Amino acid sequence: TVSRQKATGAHFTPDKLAEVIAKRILDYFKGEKNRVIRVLDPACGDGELLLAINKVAQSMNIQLELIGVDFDIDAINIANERLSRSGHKNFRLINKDFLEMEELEPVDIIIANPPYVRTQILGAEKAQKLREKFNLKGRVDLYQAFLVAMTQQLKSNGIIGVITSNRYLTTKGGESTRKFLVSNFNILEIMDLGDSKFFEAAVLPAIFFGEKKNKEYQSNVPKFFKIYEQSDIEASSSVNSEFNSLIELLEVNKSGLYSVEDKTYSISLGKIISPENYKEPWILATEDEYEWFMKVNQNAYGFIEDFAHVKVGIKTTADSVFIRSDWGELPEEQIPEDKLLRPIISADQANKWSVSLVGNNKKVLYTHEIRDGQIKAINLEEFPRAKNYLESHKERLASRKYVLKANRNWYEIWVPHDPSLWDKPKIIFPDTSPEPKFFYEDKGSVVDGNCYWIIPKKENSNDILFLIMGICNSKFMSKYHDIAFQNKLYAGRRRYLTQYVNKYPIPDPESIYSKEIISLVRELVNNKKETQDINEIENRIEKLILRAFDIES
DNA sequence: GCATCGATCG
DNA sequence: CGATCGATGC
Ligand SMILES: Nc1ncnc2c1ncn2[C@@H]1O[C@H](CSCC[C@H](N)C(=O)O)[C@@H](O)[C@H]1O
Repeated sequence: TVSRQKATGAHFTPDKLAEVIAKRILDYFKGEKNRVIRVLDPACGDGELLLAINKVAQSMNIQLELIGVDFDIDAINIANERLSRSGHKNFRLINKDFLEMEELEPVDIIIANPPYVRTQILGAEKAQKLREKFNLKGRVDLYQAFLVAMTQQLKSNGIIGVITSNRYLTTKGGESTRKFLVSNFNILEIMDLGDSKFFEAAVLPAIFFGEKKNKEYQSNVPKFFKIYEQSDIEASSSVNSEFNSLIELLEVNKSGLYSVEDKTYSISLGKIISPENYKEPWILATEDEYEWFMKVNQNAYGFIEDFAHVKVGIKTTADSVFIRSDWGELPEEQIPEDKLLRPIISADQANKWSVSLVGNNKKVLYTHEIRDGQIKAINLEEFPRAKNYLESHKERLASRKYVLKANRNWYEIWVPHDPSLWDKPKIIFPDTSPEPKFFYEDKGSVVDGNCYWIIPKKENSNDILFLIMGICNSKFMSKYHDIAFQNKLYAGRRRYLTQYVNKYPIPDPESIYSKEIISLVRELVNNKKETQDINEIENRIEKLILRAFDIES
């Protein structure tokens, strides 16, 4: 179900992190600080951020006027109690919806942790309302609308320090957020906390410190701070252990490895390079990494998007009904005809180059076909057993409103793709993965929703698919990915999405090095008698890829 | 049509 | 620890 905390985003910020954010805000503030400074928290909740910033300000002998807004009355009451029990008298709380979906004069400082509510929980209607009101595109999240609103409620030269999900840094839905941030603020600092797990909830948070633009026109170079968990440590890399708690690591000004308790964290500090190009994800990398990235891009002949279609698997929107392995254990009246049961490949049966399989027994009840040259859903009158099987789940299948709004049948697979494209030789790879697992497939099976597949644009997969495979499975491409597309989940899992794989560079497919790579990949995928010679061939491929683009790192 | 996005989700 | 899977946007 969807808990009230899930729909309202009621997660409170830990004490030490709040203090760190408040201290950075008061360090970046360069505006008078002798009069009463107004501070705003548009989603104050418990009032933790206001308490932290007031503690720091009273440490600096700075008088604040704290203002909190929250549409829940229990949060208002507890925040009022906590603020009264402190030694502060000048505060004010407002029980209202901040997005306004009285009056308030503009503010000098904004410290905020807005709620992160995805588009599915908001519903399409409120999502389109928020998009129309705050000029947002794509799958809007609530914190983006909150950013727009709280920025509109801020003075010129005022400092914002706001912690949100980091996903706006790399997704295409965060394009609008990146555009807004770079349009309205002189970016002071962007801290990607990565997988440090400060909150009990599963989220990778990022903090944004900025100064709102004026009109006299200003300068400063935007810097970033990235910290991630490091599982694989290089032998020649030294680790620093001069810090006890993780909260002490957010005040380090030297990049490198730091050991805290049971974990080792890689910390990088550098500059944001040209954030005005908000189209592509904002690359947070050091100088050497960025120069290597730019050199690889300059020496590249093209990209995968120019050579091959990168499609997603089937999205049935009812996996428990359409994809099963126990088709023979069902009653004989409901066992569908084998004409409809097509073998499928999931993300679990995924190795590099090629998997041996076991028949998987995983088969999908494919509901579409090529009738009169077009893609049409099947007729259940021809398949009575499949009709009965689907009548068994009619309740769950007909509860999909988006299917009925499209004037489509209730028993259909939502995204069936083209039934004739499955027979083409293709590359397959899983989405969620710590390592690239791209492999070749000839037998003409269907691809699962947790996987993507690749088919050539020109009708000659004779060599291009093999070259793309040899490129994608290399450590070179892994470094390129970790530099360019920084979308990671917990435990080092990268996201191999279409918007990321389309930007994989490709060397000249008629180079001698490229042809040797193609031959080596053919040997790897065809013959399966190799064991640890696979590592030798892979290292040879690495050296050939290096010679294809440029030499080493 | 078809790829996204996840205060992930047990 | 580890790999979602179904509403959603365009
Ligand atoms: N539309 C809205 N307008 C105002 N407050 C809202 C809101 N939607 C959610 N909230 C409030 O936002 C809070 C998110 S929890 C954040 C608490 C606090 N900012 C902290 O970091 O400690 C909740 O208390 C919720 O009641």
